[PDB]
Amino acid sequence: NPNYSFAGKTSSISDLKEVPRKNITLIRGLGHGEVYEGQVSGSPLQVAVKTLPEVCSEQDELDFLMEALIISKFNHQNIVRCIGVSLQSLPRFILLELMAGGDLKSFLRETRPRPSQPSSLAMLDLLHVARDIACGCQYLEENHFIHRDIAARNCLLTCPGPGRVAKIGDFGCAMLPVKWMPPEAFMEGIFTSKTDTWSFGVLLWEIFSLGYMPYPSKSNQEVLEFVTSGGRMDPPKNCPGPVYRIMTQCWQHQPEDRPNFAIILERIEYCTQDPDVINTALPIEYG
Ligand SMILES: COc1cc(Nc2nccc(N3CCC[C@H](C(=O)NCc4cccc(OC(F)(F)F)c4)C3)n2)cc(OC)c1OC
Repeated sequence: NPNYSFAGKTSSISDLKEVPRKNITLIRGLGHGEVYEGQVSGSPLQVAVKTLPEVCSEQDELDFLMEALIISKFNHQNIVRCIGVSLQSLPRFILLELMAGGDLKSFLRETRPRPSQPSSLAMLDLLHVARDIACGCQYLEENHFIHRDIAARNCLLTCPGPGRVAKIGDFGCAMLPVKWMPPEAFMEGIFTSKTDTWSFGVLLWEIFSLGYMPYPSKSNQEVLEFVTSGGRMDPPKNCPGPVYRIMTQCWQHQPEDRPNFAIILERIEYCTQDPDVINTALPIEYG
């Protein structure tokens, strides 16, 4: 049994809300450990269930246990909740807030304006997603937790239609997310909250490009050398200046020159107030 500390409080496996296996039902798959839609009884509470393969290393179990603790201590509306766990039956379950809208990247890619739906997304939708994730990032900075993989693929959406809310919902050399990392993270291997400020800038790019891979025509090592020598991505198609300027400020070479999330939020709001920003048309992808 390992312990875990966060916001000054310590907790162990035994502090997790163990839900009885008999109160949990799986309805269908979602993704590939492996995750299911399901529901919990007292009308049923609708949940996502992440499972632990019964064939797994002793390290995998420990990581699963630890992950359960880590998620359970977060208390913020823009971070996917832990409903509880079912550890005492096999296979073991972690129970999470069901996010009906899926991951942000996939969502963006399928909702890119086209001739059939020319005004499916507006700038304000993108600024609200940006805002939601920054607010979560601000929670993590306040509480001294460094995510290390703030990317579109690791953010989830409550629903697809309007009123959607986005939330940090996943943890995420060849596996390292090089395109989301600042210079000082390959160089010295050091991490601070200004790490996440950088990755957020990249997230911004992803949001305003409507789901493109960052640094389009570039491999990991190419991006490393490019970024290390002070090179940066261009503005995504139709991207307003004020929004791009937030990205370039997130990508300052000097950690100390990057804004904290309070300042990021302030600047995402200003953007949200500017009519030249919010009246800009998103590009239509030609189908
Ligand atoms: C991405 O796949 C889908 C996910 C969902 N919805 C969903 N809702 C809740 C959870 C969930 N998961 C699948 C992706 C991985 C995710 C997970 O394990 N998250 C870990 C986690 C959870 C909460 C917080 C957290 O910490 C932090 F915020 F720091 F990342 C880390 C669990 N997926 C829905 C879909 O269709 C609508 C999907 O496409 C088929």
